[PDB]
Amino acid sequence: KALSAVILAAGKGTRMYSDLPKVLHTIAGKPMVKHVIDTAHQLGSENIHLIYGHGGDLMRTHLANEQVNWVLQTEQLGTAHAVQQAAPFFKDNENIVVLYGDAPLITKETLEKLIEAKPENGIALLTVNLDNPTGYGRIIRENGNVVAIVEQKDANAEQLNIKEVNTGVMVSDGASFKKWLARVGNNNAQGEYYLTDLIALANQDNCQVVAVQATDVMEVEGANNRLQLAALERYFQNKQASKLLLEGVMIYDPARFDLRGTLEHGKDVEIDVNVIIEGNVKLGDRVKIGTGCVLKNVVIGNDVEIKPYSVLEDSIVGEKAAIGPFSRLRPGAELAAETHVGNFVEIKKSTVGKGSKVNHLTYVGDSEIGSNCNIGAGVITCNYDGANKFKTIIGDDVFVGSDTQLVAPVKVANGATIGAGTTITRDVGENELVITRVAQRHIQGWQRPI
Amino acid sequence: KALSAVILAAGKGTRMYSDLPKVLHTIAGKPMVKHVIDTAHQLGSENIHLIYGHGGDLMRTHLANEQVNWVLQTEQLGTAHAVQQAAPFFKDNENIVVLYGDAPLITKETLEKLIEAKPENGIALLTVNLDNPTGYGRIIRENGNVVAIVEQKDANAEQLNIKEVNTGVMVSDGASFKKWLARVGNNNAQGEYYLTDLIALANQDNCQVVAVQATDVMEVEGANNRLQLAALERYFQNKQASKLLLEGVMIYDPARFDLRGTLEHGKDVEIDVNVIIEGNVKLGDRVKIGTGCVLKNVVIGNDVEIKPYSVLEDSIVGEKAAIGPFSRLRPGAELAAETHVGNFVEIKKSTVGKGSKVNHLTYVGDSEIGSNCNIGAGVITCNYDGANKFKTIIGDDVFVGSDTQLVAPVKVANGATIGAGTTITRDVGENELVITRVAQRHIQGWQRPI
Amino acid sequence: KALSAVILAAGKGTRMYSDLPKVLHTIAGKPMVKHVIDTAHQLGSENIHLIYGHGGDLMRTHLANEQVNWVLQTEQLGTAHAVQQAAPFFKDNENIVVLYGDAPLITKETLEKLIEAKPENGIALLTVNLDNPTGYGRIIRENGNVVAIVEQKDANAEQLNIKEVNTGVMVSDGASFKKWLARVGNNNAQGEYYLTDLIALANQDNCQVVAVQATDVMEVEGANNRLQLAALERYFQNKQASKLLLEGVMIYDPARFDLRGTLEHGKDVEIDVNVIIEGNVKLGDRVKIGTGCVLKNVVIGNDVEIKPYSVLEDSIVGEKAAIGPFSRLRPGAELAAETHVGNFVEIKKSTVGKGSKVNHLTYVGDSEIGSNCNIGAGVITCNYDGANKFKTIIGDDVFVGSDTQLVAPVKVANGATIGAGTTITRDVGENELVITRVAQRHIQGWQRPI
Ligand SMILES: [Co+2]
Ligand SMILES: [Co+2]
Repeated sequence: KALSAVILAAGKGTRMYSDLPKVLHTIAGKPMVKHVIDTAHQLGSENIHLIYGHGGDLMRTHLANEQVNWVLQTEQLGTAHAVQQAAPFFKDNENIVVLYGDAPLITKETLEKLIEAKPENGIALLTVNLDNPTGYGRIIRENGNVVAIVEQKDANAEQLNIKEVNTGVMVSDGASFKKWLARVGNNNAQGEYYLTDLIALANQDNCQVVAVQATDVMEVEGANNRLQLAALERYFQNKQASKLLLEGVMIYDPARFDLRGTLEHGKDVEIDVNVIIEGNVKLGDRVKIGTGCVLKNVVIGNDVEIKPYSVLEDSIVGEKAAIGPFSRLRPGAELAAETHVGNFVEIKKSTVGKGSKVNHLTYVGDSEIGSNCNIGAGVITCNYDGANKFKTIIGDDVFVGSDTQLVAPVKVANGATIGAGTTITRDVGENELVITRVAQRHIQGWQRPI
Repeated sequence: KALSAVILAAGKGTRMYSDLPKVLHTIAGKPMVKHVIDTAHQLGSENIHLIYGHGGDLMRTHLANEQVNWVLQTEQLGTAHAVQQAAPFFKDNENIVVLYGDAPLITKETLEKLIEAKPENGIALLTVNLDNPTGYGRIIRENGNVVAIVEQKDANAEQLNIKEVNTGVMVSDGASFKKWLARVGNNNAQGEYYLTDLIALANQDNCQVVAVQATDVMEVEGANNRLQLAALERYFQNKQASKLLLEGVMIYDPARFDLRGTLEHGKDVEIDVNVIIEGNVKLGDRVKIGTGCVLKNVVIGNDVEIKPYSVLEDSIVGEKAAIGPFSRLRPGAELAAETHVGNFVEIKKSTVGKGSKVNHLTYVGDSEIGSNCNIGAGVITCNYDGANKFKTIIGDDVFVGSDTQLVAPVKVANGATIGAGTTITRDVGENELVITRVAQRHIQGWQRPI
Repeated sequence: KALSAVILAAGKGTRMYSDLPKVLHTIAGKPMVKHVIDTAHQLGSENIHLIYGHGGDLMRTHLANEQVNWVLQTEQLGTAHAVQQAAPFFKDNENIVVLYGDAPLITKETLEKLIEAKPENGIALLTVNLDNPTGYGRIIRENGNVVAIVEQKDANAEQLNIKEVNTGVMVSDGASFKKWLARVGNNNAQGEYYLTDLIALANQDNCQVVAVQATDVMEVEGANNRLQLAALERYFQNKQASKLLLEGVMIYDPARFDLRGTLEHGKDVEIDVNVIIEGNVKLGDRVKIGTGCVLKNVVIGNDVEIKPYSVLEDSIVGEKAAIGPFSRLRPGAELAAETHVGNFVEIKKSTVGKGSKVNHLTYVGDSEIGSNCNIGAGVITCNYDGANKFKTIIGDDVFVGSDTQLVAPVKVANGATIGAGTTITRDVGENELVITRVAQRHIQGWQRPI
């Protein structure tokens, strides 16, 4: 049968001490609630009902492109009330899974087991075994079904020793949700309508509640503050790193690796300590990334070595290229195969052709550079003090001498040679050598301090 | 009643294999003994008696400004002898707490509980529960008082199973200390006068000894070598990071964060992995610090982003500024609001006005730069080969073309424009455009190798 | 008696998902098998028989200089078959230790205990206690000898509770190995000749098998995939860091320190977080290394401070020098005592004399620089567009003004002074001042946008 999800995401998250609402805080570069939405989607959810409230405008701007039903809750009166806000949209004969936007680590695999265990007209309840279950509702099993969830202060001596507890995550059909939610009351110390009470109501109707245990405790773990969030981050990063290691990526230290997006990789990739991968990154076979590198939205070809402390964004690098150390590629940098970019070099919105080298203390911006060029140390592309900036076009087999300024717009044709210390404002023709004629004064017998 | 402290700090620390004495080795940038002095002061200590000996000259130079009574011990004959060196200065009716300079993690909160538990004319003894208490003196409690501290080799079978042990940290009134210290002997295998024996002497006088358990084991942990010191460092850094997380600072990985001083922060601050905060640092609301940054003695305004691998010291940065990546601010750097400092840029002892940008491969030193200036790539402030160095003064709305040298002392007035590749030695007037007239030789048909 | 080793190293290592064979994957910069070879050599092995097969050509190129007997196995038929490939070369009256090339952490100390415990005409078997020994052969001890190794599916209830298990590492005399290996069969579910069966065969001959327990579990741990390899790496790095800490090296965080080679150190060395030491590195007394540094094959003198994010290779640095931050020393960099190298500076194959400074945005390559020189910001050594590159020779007490290009081959004699913005192509004489005569056009009333 079909499936839809409800995600509870209305909380202020006071103990985050933030202007953001609770579920917008990020794990691996992505809001907690976005993790849950994505999981619901890969589970096969037809509709995803997002219960939101606090920080509503921020939720709407930060999640504008998410395919969810925006259910704006005016007041928080308990989890049953929150789920009931979406209840009018439940199809009678689809399953509904209830998830929490501040519990981002829940896996598709666990939720698939949960849905499959759900008996007809009944509930599947996600539980978890804790070593210290103090404070949480204990799962009472008579034969093989959950007959009760006994809270801390109601439990007798032997019931407090039960380690299995309620997570609040559950699956039931839409018609059953509509029926039981309307029968939840608020006669308790908190004065709230608890979704937990559906287990009691199901047992009242002689409907079966089956428990499905979560594999990992951290899977169902939420974050009420940033310390707890940091713990989820580290668990998540360790799981990601472990997956990549088993796929054949050499990560020198998985505790010093961060992925905040997606990584496609070839074979024999080596990633040294303290590397951050952000956005969508693709690495070819035998790519080596040195320590300290940051790669955001990049494609790197086979056999590329990126040396330490290089920062690359929105860039493409061809096979057998060598980058770094201390290299910076800014958006629009496109390096061809067998190129060389060296220390204290910045390349922005420029193409660099096969075999070309740019190895020291250089800025290349808004440029096209051909194949087998030699861009000397200290070379800078610049503009006049005008309005918009303009392009520098360098052909193939050009030598640009050290500490030369290329003043756009300008064109340097194939095979040209430019001396060191030159200011190029006029176009340079094919096989044209341009050298600066300097005037110097020479003073003999100039004694420096002694 | 009043309080004074005695800090034992005379040890050579042989297993540190150092020219420094034991207690000068740092935790979080601060000598171990300095942590203990500070804790004693915040506890409300009127006097702090520092028992020192080995590396005496180094102690005096490294702790010159500490408000302590310098008690120079000529020989180490045991802890009771060390405390007795300060005994003549004890007021009869003040409390005295004994602390160890190689145990820097002891908290004010635990010591407050210790002092409060001290019965009149008696002792409060700090104890700790260990899982393996082998080697340490076991606490024997008859009813609710410590009647004995039984060492390892004296204990019977059931006494060795006692987990509570002696830390050596204790509180008693000054008159009681004077009395009992004079009655400590050295008839034991080590031939030393042990402060531990005060518990036996108190029980001899029908005075009560009460045990107060330490909350954390690491709290009372000492360091005899650098491996143990590293363990204290990591515990300390984790506690600091956890405090900041609960206060609402997003620290991506608290295991890769170091604070060596103090941090004042606003809300929604984000600190990426491998950041070091040193000295006194203040961060405004919504400050983002990228990976690899080092901030020492800096003030950063609201909404500033510092991008990866930026190093800042003794600097101020105004609101909405953007720094990095690979930016270096040296002492005296003062950046106004909405400024931009980019990769491979070094700013030393200079003010930079609102909206100005210095984005590539540039050194600005001993300079004043006004508002809305454009400092081109490759610009360098420099001096003549003389004696002292001098200042470069740039006004508002000045354009400095790429790869220009500004030769101090020089003044560039408001609205001036300087072409790329210029050497500025003479003052530039208001709305003056200065462009370099280059001489070039152009040789056609210059064939590069083929 | 004499000793030789056999190292099993023929595996494909399929779950590494690599073009390399299993044992060539590195720990601490060194192939796993190289760790085992080195350990065998320091144990005093006369011969080391390397059983290899998969990735044979890669094994031969990567381990070309290793002093081993290359035993090429054509098919993997079990560990007994592998050891038997080397059996013809065993001396009858030498001991033989069998080691695994994918278990690199085995220590000389444990193997020395193993060899010493071996009874005449018998076997010494290395065992290990696991908390969960499921899947491994249990050690059965009748009195004080191993009478059997009972596999998982043969063991009765009480035998499964035995924690001591077989590692496969063993020592016996060469004649005994020749005898028993010829009697190993393959009648088991896998159809393989197991070295494990030697224990049964020894007991058949009324020869004693003695168990020697490994001290650390990780010591005998192998790596079948890169996740397991990463675990070995971290264990290894932690052991190395702990050794250095106990020797008196201050490592701020031993979990963020990597040694991939050897480190000789003096006293009072301080190494901040995220430092990588590669190849052979020697540090003098009181060397301080800042965060993020990479040192490969370097010698650093007493009292040198290397500031953050400096990368040094194949370089020598004299006493009291100051390097960094953001400094790069490339192979052949030789800095004398009391030198200064600063941010965004690259030095390649150059000598720099005592007291000289090169503090900003500079490339010095293929150069000799004398004592007490001042190399200004933006200075670049460069070449003509020719064939080979050439040398820049600068004498003592030379001032090179900012943004000057030195065009090799060129010589600047003692005491010379060069103005900023100069292009030096001709030799400069002793006490010669060279200043560039610039031509500038000055346009008054040039109004920039408003
Ligand atoms: Co220039
Ligand atoms: Co320049």
